[PDB]
Amino acid sequence: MSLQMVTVGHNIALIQPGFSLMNFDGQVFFFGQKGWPKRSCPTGVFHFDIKQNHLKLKPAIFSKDSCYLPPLRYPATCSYKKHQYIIHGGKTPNNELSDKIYIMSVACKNNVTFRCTEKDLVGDVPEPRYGHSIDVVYSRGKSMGVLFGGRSYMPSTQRTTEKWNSVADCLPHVFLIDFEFGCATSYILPELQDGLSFHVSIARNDTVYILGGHSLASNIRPANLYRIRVDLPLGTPAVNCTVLPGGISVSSAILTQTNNDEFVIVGGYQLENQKRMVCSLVSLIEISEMETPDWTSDIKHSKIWFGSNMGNGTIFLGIPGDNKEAFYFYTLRCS
DNA sequence: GGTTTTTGTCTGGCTTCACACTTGATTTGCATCACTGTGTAAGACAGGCCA
Repeated sequence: MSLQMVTVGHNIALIQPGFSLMNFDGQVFFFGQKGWPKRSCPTGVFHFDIKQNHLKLKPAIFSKDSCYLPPLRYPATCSYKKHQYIIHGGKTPNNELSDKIYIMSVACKNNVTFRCTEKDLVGDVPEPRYGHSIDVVYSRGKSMGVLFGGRSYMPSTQRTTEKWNSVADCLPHVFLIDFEFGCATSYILPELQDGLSFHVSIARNDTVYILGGHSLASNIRPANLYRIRVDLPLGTPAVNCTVLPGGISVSSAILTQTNNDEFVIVGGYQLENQKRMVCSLVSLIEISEMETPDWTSDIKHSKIWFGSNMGNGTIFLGIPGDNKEAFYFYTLRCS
């Protein structure tokens, strides 16, 4: 795992904490710019090209049948196999939380244009949230989305302008979501007692593993690991969760896929005052510590760090500038 | 209804200021001076995407 500094072009200001990267056919794209989209790029979606350790953001266009979704911070995203991306939730430039679901696909590639379609949701729609997970599980030749966790504003009855921005963890209900028709079913599980946000999520076959996270009520970053199995018979699905020992304690960690069936997670925040400098390896479930990479002193002495998974087993991370550039960016590679 | 208060009424002879008038040398009131540094926005100017 080698660390590499990156320089950025004129629109470095667009990058902010909560951004996302999506990988389409080896090409990387960036979503969730700071501010509302400007005339220079009306969609807010960018080709994310790092050539010779230099990052260029190039405007991407949407198809005629697309939504123009707002930039979103901390939405739950996953990849769905045409190959497409699922966006649910997030914060808007106006600080509203979106409950909507957007679906991204490559509509046309000339020398890329995207199709962005919103899927309406009925039934037990999850309250709009950020900092939550969504993945796709496969059971008996059927595909279903699993959504869990996060935080949101207070409900309209208790919300008050003096604490207008105050947040609480969402109730820890598992949500099954059929993307074709847009339906949602909520499952209360006895093993999931507390709320959780900014956790890590790993989906394999009919299972989703939940790692780390932060629970607001206790203000604990629990060192538990949860396995979630989903069976899809012809009738109503069945979901069963089990607690597993050996769970790491980390919030806002980043996750990437090395080779096949091996995942590595690079640090997040282990305590409010402390940062998780170590890295973990998950084999599909067993967790082993890895040799910590050659962090520079700037990374070591920063209080805040943020990043995203690029797709190619490589992480794109960023650190805040000195008091006297706004951000300094690095790329950490694996495999 | 009785039983309690507020607020007047009628005089004058009192006490305590304000005004009266002047002159001209002080004292106050008031608007102005000359002057730059700093914020602001009107307007040069650098710039990179796509044809």
